[PDB]
Amino acid sequence: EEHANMQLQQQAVLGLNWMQDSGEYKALAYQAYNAAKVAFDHAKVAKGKKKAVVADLNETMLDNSPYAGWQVQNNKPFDGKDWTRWVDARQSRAVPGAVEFNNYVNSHNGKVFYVTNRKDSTEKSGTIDDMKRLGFNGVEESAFYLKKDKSAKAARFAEIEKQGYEIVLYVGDNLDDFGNTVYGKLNADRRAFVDQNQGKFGKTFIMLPNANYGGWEGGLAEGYFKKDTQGQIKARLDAVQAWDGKL
Amino acid sequence: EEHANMQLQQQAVLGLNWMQDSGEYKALAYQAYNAAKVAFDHAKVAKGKKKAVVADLNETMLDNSPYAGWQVQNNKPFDGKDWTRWVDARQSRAVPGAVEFNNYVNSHNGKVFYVTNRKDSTEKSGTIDDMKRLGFNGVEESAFYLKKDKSAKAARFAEIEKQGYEIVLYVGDNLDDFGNTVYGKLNADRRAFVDQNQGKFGKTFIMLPNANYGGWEGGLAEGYFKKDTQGQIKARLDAVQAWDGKL
Ligand SMILES: Nc1ncnc2c1ncn2[C@@H]1O[C@H](COP(=O)(O)O)[C@@H](O)[C@H]1O
Ligand SMILES: Nc1ncnc2c1ncn2[C@@H]1O[C@H](COP(=O)(O)O)[C@@H](O)[C@H]1O
Ligand SMILES: [Mg+2]
Ligand SMILES: [Mg+2]
Repeated sequence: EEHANMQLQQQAVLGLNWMQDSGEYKALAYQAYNAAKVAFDHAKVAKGKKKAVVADLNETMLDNSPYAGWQVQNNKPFDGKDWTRWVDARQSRAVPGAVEFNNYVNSHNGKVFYVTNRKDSTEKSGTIDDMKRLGFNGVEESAFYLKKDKSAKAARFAEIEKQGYEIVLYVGDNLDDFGNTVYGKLNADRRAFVDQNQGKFGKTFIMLPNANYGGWEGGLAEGYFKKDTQGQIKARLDAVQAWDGKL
Repeated sequence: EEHANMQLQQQAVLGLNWMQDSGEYKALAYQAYNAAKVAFDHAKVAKGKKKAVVADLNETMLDNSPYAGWQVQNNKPFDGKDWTRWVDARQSRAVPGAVEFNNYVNSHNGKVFYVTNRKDSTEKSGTIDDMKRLGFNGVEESAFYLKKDKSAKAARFAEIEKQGYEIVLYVGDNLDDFGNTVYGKLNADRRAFVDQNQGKFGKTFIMLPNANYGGWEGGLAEGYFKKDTQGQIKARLDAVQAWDGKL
């Protein structure tokens, strides 16, 4: 139903306004990247290791909010085929602070590797073109670990380590950017992971804000991503914790 | 129109799910408070000054998300009279990391002052009761600078300084928690303020995420808060930046 598609996408509007328009969102991005630089400068690695930083791309270093805007305007639930066209459109923006941090790491005895679920086979060319245009240094193909057969990222982290790197910090907007332990899990387990790692945030796990999509969306209900539009609407509304209006 | 009230509040749903349910939101809160502790420990003040930390309350140290949930369920635009009842309900929660940071400052030669737009005359009793219950130390009345006649906060910051304190850092979810220079201004000016202070974030200005309300909402359009429901809906949708769907 077009009506359901409309309601589902309307639910994203206020968070999208916040991400696209607010100074507060920018401040959170700068806060993250300022903290990331401190962590990078402090980091020491094992003898014989090279210093690596692992960075997510979407909503961490690259800003895809215009795709979300298109979803709102056209009542379009997420579809990977539309996403591929968005990537090919080569209109990605940079998250504030990301280029400066990236280029600083790469010029100060580190290497940023991009571990991202943009698709290696169909989305790599647009990604690399946009990143060059946006001012990122170090965007030769070998810096990229785009999605091949698995959305979970831990195996790609391991590939980087096998190449003689020690990963000194991770940057992401999704907890699945820090490992696999809550991949595909519901939000209670994901909150628990965060509590179990409280001291790492702003140090070795650097968070960017994303109120629009992610593992937390699937985390709203068992089988969320396989539900139809009406089911996803219901899952979102059922997750709401509300005051009963009483004292 | 009930229909417009419904649409307006539906637009908050996804961001509310993110704030209420996601581990990512918790991680951002921990990141902020971890950074705040580092900044506090590093801070040195002028000879003869006492160390103060200024903290916002709502969506910085106190979590009022159930009020937002009630808005969604009842199609209720924000109303200060409803807000006062929410405060009186004494069901506020704590933002993750806030109590620990607060109590650490207060036991390590600092004092946290709460500069907040909860209302001094009608909302103070519930605020203090909730904070005691939530585990905050240092919540005697004199630690509080609740709203009296002005929503802008700079004058209250000045009161704190007049009492012999040097403010070493500010914690907030709203740029207006850092001063008055973009109070009542639109989002372009607010983004500019952030760019002009890029290096302060995560150091002397500590940001918490709030995708649900704030100065950025009013910042969406001239006279936003005076518009009717339909006008606010239009302002939000008009602010959306969308991909045109082309290459
Ligand atoms: N709104 C959305 N809902 C679900 N998946 C999305 C959405 N937007 C993007 N994606 C996918 O998630 C990936 C995230 O990539 P990254 O954050 O770099 O790992 C994208 O490349 C898309 O395949
Ligand atoms: N959704 C909302 N829209 C506008 N104002 C709000 C909303 N929720 C709360 N407020 C007001 O903003 C104040 C924020 O307080 P604080 O963040 O502590 O300065 C609250 O005490 C309310 O008076
Ligand atoms: Mg991402
Ligand atoms: Mg606040």
